[PDB]
Amino acid sequence: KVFERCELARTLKRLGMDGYRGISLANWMCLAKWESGYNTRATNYNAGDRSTDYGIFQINSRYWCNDGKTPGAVNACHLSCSALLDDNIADDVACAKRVVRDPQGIRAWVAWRNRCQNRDVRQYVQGCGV
Repeated sequence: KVFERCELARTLKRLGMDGYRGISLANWMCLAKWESGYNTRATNYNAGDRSTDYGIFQINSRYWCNDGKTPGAVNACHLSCSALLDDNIADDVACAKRVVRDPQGIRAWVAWRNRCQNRDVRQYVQGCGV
């Protein structure tokens, strides 16, 4: 599914993302926009290291979910990577929450540093009623 901006905003709020490990909702919105364009079925193969990023938050198979074909991988979220390609993001959110629990936090995603860090991210949630 491709979420509309305000629709995702309200969904992440309800799921408890606003201020999770000090991350504002506008930040999570900035991340999903640059990672998948708010698309839950997005997948990106990294030819470079043989891993794949899955879902709205583009969660990598090397550390967070199991896809079986990623060499030397771990499955920190305890999920089949397949679980992150459904229209529901309850699983994506529980895993993203796990990712940010490591020291790196949201910096774990380079796009966040390139596209969201130290920027006015309010645009992502303006007028959504969150």
